[PDB]
Amino acid sequence: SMSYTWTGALITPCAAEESKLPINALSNSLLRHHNMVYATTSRSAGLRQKKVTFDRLQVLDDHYRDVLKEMKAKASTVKAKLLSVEEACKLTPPHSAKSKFGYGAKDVRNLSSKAVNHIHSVWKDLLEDTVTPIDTTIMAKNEVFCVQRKPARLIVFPDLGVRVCEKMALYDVVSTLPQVVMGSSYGFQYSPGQRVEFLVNTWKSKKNPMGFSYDTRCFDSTVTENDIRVEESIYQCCDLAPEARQAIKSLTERLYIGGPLTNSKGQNCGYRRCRASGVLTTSCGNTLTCYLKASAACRAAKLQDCTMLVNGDDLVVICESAGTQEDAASLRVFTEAMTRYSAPPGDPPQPEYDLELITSCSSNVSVAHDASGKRVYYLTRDPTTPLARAAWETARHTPVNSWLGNIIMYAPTLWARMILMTHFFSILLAQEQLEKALDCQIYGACYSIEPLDLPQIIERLHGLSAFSLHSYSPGEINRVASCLRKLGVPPLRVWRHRARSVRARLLSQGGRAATCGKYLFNWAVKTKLKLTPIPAASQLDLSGWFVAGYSGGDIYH
Ligand SMILES: CC(C)[C@H]1C(O)=C(C2=NS(=O)(=O)c3ccccc32)C(=O)N1Cc1ccccc1
Repeated sequence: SMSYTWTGALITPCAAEESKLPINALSNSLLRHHNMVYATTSRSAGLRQKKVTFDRLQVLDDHYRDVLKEMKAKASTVKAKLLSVEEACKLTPPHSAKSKFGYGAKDVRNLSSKAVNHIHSVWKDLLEDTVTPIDTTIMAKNEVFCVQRKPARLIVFPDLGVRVCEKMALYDVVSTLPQVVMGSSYGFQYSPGQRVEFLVNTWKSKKNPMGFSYDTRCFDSTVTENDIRVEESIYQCCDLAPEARQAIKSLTERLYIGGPLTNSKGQNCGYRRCRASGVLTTSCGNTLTCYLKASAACRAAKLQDCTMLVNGDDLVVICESAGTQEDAASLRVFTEAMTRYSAPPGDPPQPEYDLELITSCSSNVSVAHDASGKRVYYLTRDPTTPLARAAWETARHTPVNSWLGNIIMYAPTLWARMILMTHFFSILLAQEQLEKALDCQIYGACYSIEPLDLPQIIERLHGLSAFSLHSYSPGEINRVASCLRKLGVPPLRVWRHRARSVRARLLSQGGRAATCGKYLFNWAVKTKLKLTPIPAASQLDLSGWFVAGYSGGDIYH
């Protein structure tokens, strides 16, 4: 069937939208070529609508149903609880979309009478009605990129009251079941340091390793009613409370398999018969369905010793090579199986033979050397987009600061350290907002971080290595230098002078600020410190961090 049907009505913005890079006094110090940077807006939503709209066909063979059986047995060992209205309420981001029924996220966060009353009524309605499609809002995502100029991505989400209800019914399921179903292949359990460790160990565990990523053409749109009904029969495998089973059935019939689409004005835009991007189960479903299709497609293409690594739609496979030309041939069969399963590719998969040449979760493995000369494997990426987004957030305050999320996840990298750390810690010194908590997104969940806890966080997710890394790979050094050339970013020399200034200004503050300069910027000095393990790092409660993915799922910690 068609993934979408369209009435003709436009996808409208909520507030004001800027497509070109905003400029302040601090912009040029980071980036010179400003017309290379742009953000997607609801202006381009019509191109995306075309790209997401297509007929899906599905052919389900025995390999599909074999893998599904296996998944179901594992899923049936799961016991999940109903979350109380209040517990579910506290998982709402403070900046999450307001209800059409006269309340907002903070009303939900403080547990106001109006909101909780309404949520209980939506829950009741979920139990007593398993048929009526639930209204969703269709919105274009505003996201910053550097030119090659992409269209806006879409977001489809239900009302805040329904979102809290999904939480009551399914928060426990989406958090625990995926790791139980897919084990080592569930990506969202790993921190950066564990992701590199798992990748490298897998690679070397093969006699002759072959790795590939699979770019699916718009995953969400390819998800069918079959896939959504199938993933529900997976959730139902869990030992659930009778109310949960009804709510999961109900949310599946009425909301997950599809429903009517409404712009931010309140106008009917059409109908969805594919994955909604902004529901609680978006990350988990995508991870389940992708694992399913891909698992079976490996069997169809007779790939041997497959270790898959799934994070939603994003998939990477490491296997035993059959030889370059047979690896190529096997991937053509894998693609054929995936296409048959309604997961056709965008750019076709290619077989790779250097771990560093494989991009998974927008990242590649790479090698650097710590203080003692030890080979340290770390994850990195082309820094273009993070730096473009950092240029936008230099001039426009955003609910989720993507630079901080980057500094957290890419802390051991050359570009995060010498540019991202230096620039924003300078920004925060100038504003005196170092003790001010900032929000970022890790695995889809929104986290509230205080900048001064960064060395403690970095030690915990990467090890003390992340502060000592030098002698980066020439390929990595080039790629960074190539990106900085393109963007018009100052050279390494400039950033060293700024970091020396940042560090010295942090040292004067004493305490957590001094600890910041010491650890984050020891790279910028000639007479470097030997960095000790920070004692106040075992203190940190990093629970919720690497448990599951929640992209579009409207989750807060
Ligand atoms: C952007 C940063 C914060 C982080 C992330 O949240 C994601 C990430 N967030 S997400 O839940 O939207 C998602 C879905 C699928 C695949 C990845 C992701 C990611 O890829 N990251 C990059 C990354 C770096 C090192 C190790 C693993 C991932």
